[PDB]
Amino acid sequence: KQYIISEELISEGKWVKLEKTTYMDPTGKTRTWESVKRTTRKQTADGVAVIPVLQRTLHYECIVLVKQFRPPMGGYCIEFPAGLIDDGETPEAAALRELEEETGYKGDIAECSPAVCMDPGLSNCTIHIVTVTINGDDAENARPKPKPGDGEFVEVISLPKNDLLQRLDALVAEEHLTVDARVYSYALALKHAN
Amino acid sequence: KQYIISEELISEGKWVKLEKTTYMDPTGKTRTWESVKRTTRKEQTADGVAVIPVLQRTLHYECIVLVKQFRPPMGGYCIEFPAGLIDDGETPEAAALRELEEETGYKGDIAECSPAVCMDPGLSNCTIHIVTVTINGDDAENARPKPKPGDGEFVEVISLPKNDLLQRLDALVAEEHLTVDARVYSYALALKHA
Ligand SMILES: CCNc1ccc(C)nn1
Ligand SMILES: CCNc1ccc(C)nn1
Ligand SMILES: [Cl-]
Ligand SMILES: [Mg+2]
Ligand SMILES: [Mg+2]
Ligand SMILES: [Mg+2]
Ligand SMILES: [Mg+2]
Repeated sequence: KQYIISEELISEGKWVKLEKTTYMDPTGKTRTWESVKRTTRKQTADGVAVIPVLQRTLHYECIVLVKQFRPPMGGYCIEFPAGLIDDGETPEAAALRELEEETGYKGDIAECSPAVCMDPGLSNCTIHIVTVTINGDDAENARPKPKPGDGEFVEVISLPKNDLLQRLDALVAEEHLTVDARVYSYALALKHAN
Repeated sequence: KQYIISEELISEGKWVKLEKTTYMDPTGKTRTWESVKRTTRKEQTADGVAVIPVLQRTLHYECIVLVKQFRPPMGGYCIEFPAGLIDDGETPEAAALRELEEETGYKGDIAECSPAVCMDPGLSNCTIHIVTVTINGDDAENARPKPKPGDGEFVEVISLPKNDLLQRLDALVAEEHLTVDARVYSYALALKHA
């Protein structure tokens, strides 16, 4: 019943553009929407985000997250490791790459989502969420070597999976950080399960 | 270590703007970022709310109440938690209960409310509160709930059992052209991983 008629470019930067989308509403009346798109997509999706489950024997299972300065937020955020998928890279390969770059961990793929939307009222941005396990007892994960790209500046924060939401709430209370909505949604469901 | 130096307006729409952010990197070098922001945030603790609505009915498994709508940025239909922007002077809890009623018909009860969490922090400053709400599906108020959509809102309700949420979302994605929201997928994943 609803569909795009046309798009008008409002403004294009190097990395993002602003568009005005004309669409047909289900009554048959034409309407407009201001939308953002990245300029970088080719690709199943813009990005991957990695849910990294760090498994060490005789330890709690942890979820590995990253803290970075985020210029649109004007502050530090706690997020799943993540980045844009390179042209001709599969989402799986992007996930293992980004996790290795951002955390130094070498992980194994468990599952991969379809493309999911980031903020569909605002943007067309999509990611694959990739669940990866990390065998923390393997020598290659003993002293994990994070390889920042140019201008990345990433702190690794591992939190126990069994208490994730409480630990995130503490960091927020004590550290004036912003938690990512997908991290927080995952932490919620861990508590809400059963 | 890192902070904002300046924020230059590039293009301002009615609803969204593009900015050139200048910031200090942790090597002490000045850099830039193209950032997105809404034009609509005043003194609210966040742009918006998304509601995690847990429908509870005696001798039923608990459902997560989701909504499906056309999203012009995506050029298609999306399945999301019920959500909307916080009106000026409105509390996040009031916004969540109001949006839930407007989008689904249901009258909920507040369970918990997150701090402001970031939607897509590499792209935008957009934040929400994630508000968990229980819906007493045994109350006659919630028997034959009718959405009260606003002008240009056209929302379908989809309630799926919590205990099978990921597979039920996969089956919807298998059956039509639609995208699942990354917060919903995240939450459905954690329900599986717990
Ligand atoms: C980022 C949201 N953009 C919007 C919202 C409403 C309307 C009418 N147009 N554009
Ligand atoms: C929406 C992403 N904006 C960006 C990304 C990278 C750089 C250097 N600048 N701006
Ligand atoms: Cl897992
Ligand atoms: Mg990244
Ligand atoms: Mg990286
Ligand atoms: Mg809405
Ligand atoms: Mg609404």
